[PDB]
Amino acid sequence: AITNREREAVLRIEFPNVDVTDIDFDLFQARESTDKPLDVAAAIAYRLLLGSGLPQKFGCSDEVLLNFILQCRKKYRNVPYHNFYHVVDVCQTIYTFLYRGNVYEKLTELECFVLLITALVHDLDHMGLNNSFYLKTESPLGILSSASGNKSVLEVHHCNLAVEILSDPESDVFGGLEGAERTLAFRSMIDCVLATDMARHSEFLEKYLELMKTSYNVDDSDHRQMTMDVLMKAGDISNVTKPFDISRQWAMAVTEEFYRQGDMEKERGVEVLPMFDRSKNMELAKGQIGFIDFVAAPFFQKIVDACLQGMQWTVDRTKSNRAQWERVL
Ligand SMILES: COc1ccc(C2=NN(C3CCCCCC3)C(=O)[C@@H]3CC=CC[C@H]23)cc1OCCN1CCNC1=O
Ligand SMILES: [Mg+2]
Ligand SMILES: [Zn+2]
Repeated sequence: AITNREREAVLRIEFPNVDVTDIDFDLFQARESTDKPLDVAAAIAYRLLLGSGLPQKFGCSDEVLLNFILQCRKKYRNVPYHNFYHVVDVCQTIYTFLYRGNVYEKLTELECFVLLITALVHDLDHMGLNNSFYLKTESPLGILSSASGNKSVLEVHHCNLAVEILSDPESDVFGGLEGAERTLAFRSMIDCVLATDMARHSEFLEKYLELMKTSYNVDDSDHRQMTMDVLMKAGDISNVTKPFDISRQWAMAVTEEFYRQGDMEKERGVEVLPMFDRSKNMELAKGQIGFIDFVAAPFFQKIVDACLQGMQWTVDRTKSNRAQWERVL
């Protein structure tokens, strides 16, 4: 259970002059303009969610929401990219897709609450190593994945820890729900987290696009779940949709993390993909262009054109940053 001093250090932070709901919100500046960035990161998620009125509508008390955010924070490690700031960023970004991009019309209010909560658990206990690393090294989590027949090594791990956090009534943000609602909350959270495995990127993307070939049915379960998976995925790959100074800082962080994995693979005598090679060097600009061309740009263009017209800015900023990385060359 959380200490009173730990809760007070977060509770006391407010943002009257910095709008945490804006598409231009700068998390790097929020971290850099305080001596307690992990407390400010937790307060951003706390104030964003209480500010929405969503937890209150689903019987999640302020204290339970805070206990939950701090329990999540405790399970994030000191790695360059997959740290607590990434999930706070994903939470904030998804909030913009829902309420600035109008995707809230495509989901129920409960599903919006579930998605924002899911953003905070989606990478619990990441060590800055991808799924492939655990399998190539025969690490315990890889062995567990292989034996249990689940190829999403880390995503299943993230689900286990999410369920553990929520098993404590004092951090159960779904504790105010009952019956079908409570079942939907756990089921949707788990499916959203499992949808973040990038080995399944094209699978989830094309499954969504095909269900959207026939008129979107907001009355349908599969339709809303696929929208939730697509929005979780969109937040995960949203660093390319931000202002350049921000998008560049995310690129630096992911590069440093990837390079540390590559150094660990070199030390262990396992295969190193060029993207993870520290000593060998690739231009940051080349890496981001590749990521945009083969992953981010087709994903956002396709989801915007099929249904998410309000998220058109994601397509525009991706091109703006892509053209900026071309100039950096
Ligand atoms: C800010 O830039 C990036 C942010 C996140 C990612 C992710 N990639 N993937 C894979 C990596 C393999 C190749 C394509 C498929 C995506 C993941 O599974 C990560 C975890 C989940 C979601 C996306 C994350 C990648 C980025 O730049 C890549 C370009 N590179 C890599 C090194 N530098 C650089 O610019
Ligand atoms: Mg992940
Ligand atoms: Zn993530």
